[PDB]
Amino acid sequence: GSFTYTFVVRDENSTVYAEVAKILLASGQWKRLKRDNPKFNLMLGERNRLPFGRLGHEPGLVQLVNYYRGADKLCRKASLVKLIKTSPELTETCTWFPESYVIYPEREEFRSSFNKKKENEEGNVWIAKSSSGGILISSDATELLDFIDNQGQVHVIQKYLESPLLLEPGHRKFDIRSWVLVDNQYNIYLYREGVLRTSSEGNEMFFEEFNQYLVTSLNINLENSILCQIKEIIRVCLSCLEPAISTKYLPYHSFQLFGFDFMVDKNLKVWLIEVNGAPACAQKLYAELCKGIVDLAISSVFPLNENVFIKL
Ligand SMILES: Nc1ncnc2c1ncn2[C@@H]1O[C@H](COP(=O)(O)OP(=O)(O)O)[C@@H](O)[C@H]1O
Ligand SMILES: [Mg+2]
Ligand SMILES: [Mg+2]
Ligand SMILES: [Mg+2]
Repeated sequence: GSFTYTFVVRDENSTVYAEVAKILLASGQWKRLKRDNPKFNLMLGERNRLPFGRLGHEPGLVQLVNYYRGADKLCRKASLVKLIKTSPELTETCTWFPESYVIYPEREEFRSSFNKKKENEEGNVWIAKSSSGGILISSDATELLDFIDNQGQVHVIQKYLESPLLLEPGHRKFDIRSWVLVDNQYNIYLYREGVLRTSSEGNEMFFEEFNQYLVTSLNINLENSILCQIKEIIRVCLSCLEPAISTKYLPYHSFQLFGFDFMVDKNLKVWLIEVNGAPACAQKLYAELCKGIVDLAISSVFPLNENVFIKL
C-alpha cells in the first residue's frame, strides 16, 4: 500500500477538475506534474481535441483520462440527432426527444414535417440551434431555413415546447440539469442533486425546495414522475453509446461526467434538451460531487489506504 500516483492538468479553466486536483493532493497520495509530462496515472485534459494518441504507450504505466473519446457523439446537438435517428432500439422507443433536423447550410423532411402540421392545425413553432457555437424561435420555415445560411454553422431546427410546466410565484420557466458519471467499467451514476435554472417570465432551484412545489401546490412527487423518467433517457442514451466508446480494448482507461438538461410540460412530461461533456456545477455542490468523481471514478482504478449516486 502507500503508493504515490501521478497526474497532470491540461485544462485549468475547468473549475470541476480544479476542485478534484485539490481533493487529489488532499490525500497526499498524488502528485501533479508538468503539462507535458508523459509519466502520468491520470490526466485531467482539455475540453476539446484531447491527445488520446499519446496514451497507453508508456510501459508499465496505467492511465485513466477524464473523457471518453467520441462521447461528443452524444454531446453534439447535431450528432445527438443522427445518433437517435440511427439507433433502431431507440428511434421507435424515442418519445422524449423533440423532432429535430440538421440543415446543411436534410431540411427537406423539415418542411415536409412542417406542412403536415400547418395542414392539421396545431403547434408549428420551432427553434434554430447551433452545433458548438445564436438561436431563433420562429414559425415560418423559410424565415428559418433562410436564416441558417447567414450563420454558416450548420444548425438544427427543433420542436419548441409551447406548453411548459411553470413555477409559482413569478410564473417562470425552468430546466433540470442532471449529473452523470461513467467510469472505466461503465457503471452509470446519477448524482442525487440536480438543479433548476429559471428566469423572470434567474434563480437556481434545488431538488429539495423543488419537490416542495410538486406537492404543496401540486398533486404528485419528485420521483413518482420526473426522476423515474430521467433515470431512463440517461440510461438509454448511454447504453446506446457504450458500443462506440467502450475502452474495453484500448491501452488506457477513461471516465467522464455528463450534464443532462431536461424540460417538463403541463402534461407533466419530461423531454431531453442537451447533454454536456465538460459541464460545470453549482458552488454548493462542487465539494460533495468532485469527491464522488474520485471515490467512484478515480480511486476505483487507483486504490488508497483505508447514497449520493444511483446505478442504472
Ligand atoms: N426544444 C426547446 N423547447 C423549449 N425551450 C427550449 C428548448 N430548447 C432549449 N430551450 C430553452 O433554452 C434555454 C437554454 O438555452 P441554452 O441551451 O443554454 O443556449 P446555449 O446552448 O447557447 O447555452 C433553456 O432554459 C430552455 O428553457
Ligand atoms: Mg476514451
Ligand atoms: Mg470528465
Ligand atoms: Mg479496474
